Amino acid sequence: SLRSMVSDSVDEIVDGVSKTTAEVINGRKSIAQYATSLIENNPEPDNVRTIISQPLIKNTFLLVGFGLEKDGSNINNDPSWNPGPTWDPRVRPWYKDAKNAGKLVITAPYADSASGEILVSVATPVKDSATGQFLGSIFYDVSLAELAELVNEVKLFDAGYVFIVSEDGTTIAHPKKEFNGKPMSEFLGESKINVDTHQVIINGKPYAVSFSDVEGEDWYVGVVIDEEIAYAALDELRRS
Amino acid sequence: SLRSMVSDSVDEIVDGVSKTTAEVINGRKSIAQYATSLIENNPEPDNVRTIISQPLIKNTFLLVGFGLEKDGSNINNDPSWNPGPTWDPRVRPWYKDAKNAGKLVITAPYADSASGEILVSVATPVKDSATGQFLGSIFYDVSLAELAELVNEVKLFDAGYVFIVSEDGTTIAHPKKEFNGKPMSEFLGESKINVDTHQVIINGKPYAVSFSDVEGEDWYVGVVIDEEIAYAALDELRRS
Ligand SMILES: [Mg+2]
Ligand SMILES: [Mg+2]
Repeated sequence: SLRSMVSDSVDEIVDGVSKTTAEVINGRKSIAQYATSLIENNPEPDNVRTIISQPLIKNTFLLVGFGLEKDGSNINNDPSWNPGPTWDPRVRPWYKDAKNAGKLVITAPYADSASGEILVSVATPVKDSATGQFLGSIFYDVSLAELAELVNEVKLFDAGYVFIVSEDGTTIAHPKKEFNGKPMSEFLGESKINVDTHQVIINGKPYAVSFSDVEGEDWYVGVVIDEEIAYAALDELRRS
Repeated sequence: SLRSMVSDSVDEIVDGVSKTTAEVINGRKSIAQYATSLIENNPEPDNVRTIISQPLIKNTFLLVGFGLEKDGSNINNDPSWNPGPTWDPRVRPWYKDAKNAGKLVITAPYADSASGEILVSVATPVKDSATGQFLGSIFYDVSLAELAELVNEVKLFDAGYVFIVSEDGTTIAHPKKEFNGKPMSEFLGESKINVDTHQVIINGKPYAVSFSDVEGEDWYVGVVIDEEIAYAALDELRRS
């Protein structure tokens, strides 16, 4: 039926998007781990700068920086980036999340020190190759705007969008940047994830909403699809 | 209509797959360029090995090797790889293509020196940082079998298959590897690319063929579709 067709298509769209999203995030983590491994091999300042200032790194991340435990100094790849004169990398979420985990992690969303923009960072600790002593942490900042734009390149009957959330409904990435880091209830009017496709009313209008898990993080992708438009589009695909 | 649906589907297969193929290939080129730039920064052999032997590089490409202009020595990332005593990288197509171009290129298909398998390589020149002098070339081998599998992940409901050709009709990747590096006429019976959906007769039977360009290489994604199968499957979808 039309309803079963709409429901099955919505299931398929969000399942597909969760696969693409996992690949995007894994690609970012793989680049970050590669750069980190090269830094661990030789963490001399000149080498660090070479590694993090190449086009691949500049294009993949908003900003990359290596903060040192010994003195709270840092080397980063943006001479203009200014978090203020008292900034200490050692007290930042990316630094402590990497130190505490002892391995690559992605932070929860947080506010950038310089811009106030909500982002997440891939974060990695750096160990002495001989002794295993913790030397500091590296962050690789991920634009949530670019992430939302990327995940929304899928065909969604020309009226609908894809978003990403944590297990607890915190918005990781939404086409409207204002929602990043905010509870998904601000745009959905539901606060708990219901994975299975279901109806959500926004401003008197019905939408189909569905979620799918993202492999490698506790995240989920969600879709919000105009029900009127989807039904009409598929009815045209059926009757005529 | 059913007719419009089938014709639109053929167009959408090649358009969508040419976009995803561009993304994948561009990602792999960007990794090759990054490794190349780090090698140019410090081409000492142990540093080169460190750069090319990390899992990111080993998982992205079949094999990576840097051939030197001075003596035809090489540094590669497979200790199980031995090219024989007289193998000279300076006479190989990846080497000459990179030297001629003076920039990152992807080779036409050629036979691997060790395995004989038809493949392509991402290939880059390496310059001396101080003098600008050509030091040699690096290859990053790409599996055509893997590429064929990748472009065929798209839903085709057993109606056909997807393939890749270059501008001159040379097969880059076909599900049946025997066609790789051979003229596409061996499986299509036509040699000239017509991008617009058109009918071809293969063994007395008509098929729909269409192409879409890949941004970044002189490549096209092609599809062959049995409309007898497509029409039946899309009619089933229409009434589901
Ligand atoms: Mg999933
Ligand atoms: Mg092209």
